Amino acid sequence: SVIRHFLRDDDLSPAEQAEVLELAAELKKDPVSRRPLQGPRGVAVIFDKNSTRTRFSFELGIAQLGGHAVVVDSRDETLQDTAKVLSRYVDAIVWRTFGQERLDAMASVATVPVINALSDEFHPCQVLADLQTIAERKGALRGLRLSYFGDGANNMAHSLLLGGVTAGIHVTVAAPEGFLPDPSVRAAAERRAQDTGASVTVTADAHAAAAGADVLVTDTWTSMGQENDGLDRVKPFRPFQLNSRLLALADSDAIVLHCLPAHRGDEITDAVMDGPASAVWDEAENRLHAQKALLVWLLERS
Amino acid sequence: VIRHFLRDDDLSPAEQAEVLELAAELKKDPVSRRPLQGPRGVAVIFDKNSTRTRFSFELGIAQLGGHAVVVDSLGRDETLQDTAKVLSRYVDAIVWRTFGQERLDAMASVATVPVINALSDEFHPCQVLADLQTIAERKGALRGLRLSYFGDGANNMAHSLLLGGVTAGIHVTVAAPEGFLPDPSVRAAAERRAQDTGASVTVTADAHAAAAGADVLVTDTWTDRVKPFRPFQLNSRLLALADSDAIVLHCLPAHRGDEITDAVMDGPASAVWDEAENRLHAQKALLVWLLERS
Amino acid sequence: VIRHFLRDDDLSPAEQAEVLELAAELKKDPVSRRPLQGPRGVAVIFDKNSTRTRFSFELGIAQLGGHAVVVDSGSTQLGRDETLQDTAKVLSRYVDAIVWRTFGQERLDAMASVATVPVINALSDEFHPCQVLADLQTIAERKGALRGLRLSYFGDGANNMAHSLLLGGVTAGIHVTVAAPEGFLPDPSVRAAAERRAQDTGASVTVTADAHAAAAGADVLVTDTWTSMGQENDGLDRVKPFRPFQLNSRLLALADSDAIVLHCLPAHRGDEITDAVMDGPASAVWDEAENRLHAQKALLVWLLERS
Ligand SMILES: Cc1ccc(B(O)O)cc1[N+](=O)[O-]
Ligand SMILES: Cc1ccc(B(O)O)cc1[N+](=O)[O-]
Ligand SMILES: Cc1ccc(B(O)O)cc1[N+](=O)[O-]
Ligand SMILES: Cc1ccc(B(O)O)cc1[N+](=O)[O-]
Repeated sequence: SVIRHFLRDDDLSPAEQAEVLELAAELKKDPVSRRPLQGPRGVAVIFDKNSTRTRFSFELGIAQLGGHAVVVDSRDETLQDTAKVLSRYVDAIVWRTFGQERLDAMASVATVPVINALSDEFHPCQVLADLQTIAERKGALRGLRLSYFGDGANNMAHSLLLGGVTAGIHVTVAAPEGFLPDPSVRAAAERRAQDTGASVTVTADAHAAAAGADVLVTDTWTSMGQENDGLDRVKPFRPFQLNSRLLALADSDAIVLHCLPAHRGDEITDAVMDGPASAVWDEAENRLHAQKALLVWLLERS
Repeated sequence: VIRHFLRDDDLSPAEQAEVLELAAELKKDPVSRRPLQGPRGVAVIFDKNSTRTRFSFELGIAQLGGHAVVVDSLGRDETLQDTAKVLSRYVDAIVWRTFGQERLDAMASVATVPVINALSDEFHPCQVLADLQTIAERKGALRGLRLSYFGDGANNMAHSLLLGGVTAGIHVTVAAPEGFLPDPSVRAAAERRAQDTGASVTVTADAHAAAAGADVLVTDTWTDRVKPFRPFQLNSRLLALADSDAIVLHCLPAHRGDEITDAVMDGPASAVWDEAENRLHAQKALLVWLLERS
Repeated sequence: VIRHFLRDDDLSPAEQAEVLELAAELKKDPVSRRPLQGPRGVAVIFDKNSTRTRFSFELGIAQLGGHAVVVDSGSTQLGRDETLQDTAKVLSRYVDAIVWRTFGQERLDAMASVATVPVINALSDEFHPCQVLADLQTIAERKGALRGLRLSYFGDGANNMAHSLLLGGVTAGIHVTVAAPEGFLPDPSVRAAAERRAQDTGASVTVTADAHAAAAGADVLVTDTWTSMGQENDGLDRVKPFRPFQLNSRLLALADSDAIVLHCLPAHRGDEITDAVMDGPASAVWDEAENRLHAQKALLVWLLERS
């Protein structure tokens, strides 16, 4: 069998993503019913930069699959040497790293599945959790309208583009000039959207992006590695704040998503986070179920 | 109906008796209770690392069938209320080592799973449950025993021995020098609870009088900048004034030669090693009890 | 009678054979032995961190049904806030075995002298005995019977691997040669213990500065890093003396034609070992890395049942 990896959202076809999302709903209902790692078999969970929430969710999820997560947090060894030995110890490799080329290198030589837990360019597992949450609140994903606001070149904007159009969602990214999606990601999303009937829109007009939306999404304006980049990373993003005024422009039944943690008062307001349209708490919980589903699916296919 | 354990008197006398009985049952049959089978998660969070606390909780949770998710050294990148909401979706209880009591109260008022004070500046209520289990297995009934704590009367063990001790019906004496006495509000709460159980509260600077007739002698680390505590050293002369078959307690680590001597720590009155082991059983019992009530 | 494993010759030749057979059985059936079902605890304590040591022990302990409690070096070093004797006393109430990475051998001795559960040396300044059990399992897999094989170690002859290959190798009946420059020779006490154990097994001990002679006719060639982290500031040029002892293709071609190459990880490609040797058909480094899991599980199962 071909060893499958999940390094970016479009590594799953539309039909494969639907299978993983259906499995996430099944696992939420029956969380110890799938035990492919019974033994326990190991899963490596490796951090080039520590992420407590990522480690938390995978550590518990792997245990609930019957496995034992071995956490290695933040040189002496080539990536090829690491892939070779880990393939003897564990049944999958979950890795939080920086550049995408490193994930590609690991996945090219490892003989077990490699999962991008979180990287600079993509956050594929969080977007599976998002799609699971939208399906819970709204039903069918195909044809929904989703708008993301803020830094249009960060990992969530890229993954909402790719994962969203894979699900058949029309995705809009509202971002200031200078902060737009990577051209390669945008072109890949446009091509994938052709297969599903979705579309890709990029705009600097936050009000137009909010009008008619079914889902509004935002994220922190600045990652830790961007704090020293020299830019004023507040002034450009203020018009893109997800506040009550913006939300009132969307569909009456619109929901709001936000990868945690949120910086209340910056990209999102208290009234929105804590109001009836907020799905952020279900979204955070569903990271557990969606990651378990992804692991089960990759392991069975590999 | 979500019960928390932030300080010793969060359990009533009857509820404390239930937890202590459960701790004895779990010592006998350590994998017989599996409320966390799955595994279900328990968050174990440290604002300041404590290896011994982490060690005992991590193993005990595993023996309840659970998986402890340990977070070393909250409130860093998100509000405490946001943290409580999400944690309540991932785990069945929250074990937290933090400093001020206002942080514990804040987490407990929002979380919809039990919050346990693993160790704090003001109280050490899990360690006192382990002490009470140790006293009961060596002496039987707790009601009416005389317990004396020696040394720093302002620290968390003095407060918890006062509150947890009188909750069990024990007459508690704190022997301590002038600049290091119990917090007045803890003392008042312990005097109130002692009226319900027939116990009493005494605070004195006279170590000889506190040791005379004691059934349980307890001390703890003092931290010469420790001159005022040396008259309260738990040494062979003090122990010789106690009731026959008295026992000596000290939560670890102990600084031998400071607050306690080798002859007392390694002698026949010492229950320090059983006491350390019973932290495992008592914390498991607390978790089992809170989980079934919540 | 509580058994410990602080150094390779803590097992007799017959006992070592039992552990190695158990390691082969556990490789075939990795969750069939559950002496720690419960879970029972095992303490895994690091005075200095070693990721690969923790990785392998943590997973192996879970596969025995247990739960590893890992205590890293950030925690106050054992001996500082508390005597080793007090620590052993309390750990004995919490866990069924103590796995400890520490420095001087006297600390291990003090711990095992009072603990009432088995104490295992995970890695120390003087010995690396669990790694050599993994090596012996790997050699047996590739070669069959260990008795009478010729094994040569190259590089720093006074580090923990050289000492454990001497003691563990002669316990298995292997003729062990250490090839090292003057000033980097095995500890005399270890060499004398190996020489004594060797006359029980038909083995032999050789120490030489001649790398070519040590490679000629060898069945197994082994090396390790020339410097550990604690030696980087010892004042010595730790490259120039070891260059003649590099495991490269020319050295390997002197050995027996079916010789195998071992190196515990990490390895520094280009220094003590070359890419061609690491990645060629004689290399057993990857199987060796994997067998750390099985050999450590076997050692724990054996010590727990014997105690
Ligand atoms: C357990 C383990 C894990 C990774 C590596 B390696 O070097 O990436 C090595 C080991 N090992 O050899 O014990
Ligand atoms: C697993 C976990 C734990 C805590 C938080 B939070 O924001 O305190 C978030 C997550 N999460 O959404 O992955
Ligand atoms: C020991 C080690 C070293 C490096 C890496 B890595 O991914 O750069 C991983 C490990 N590991 O997973 O054990
Ligand atoms: C769990 C544990 C482990 C070790 C020690 B000790 O003092 O080395 C103490 C405890 N304890 O008292 O909880």
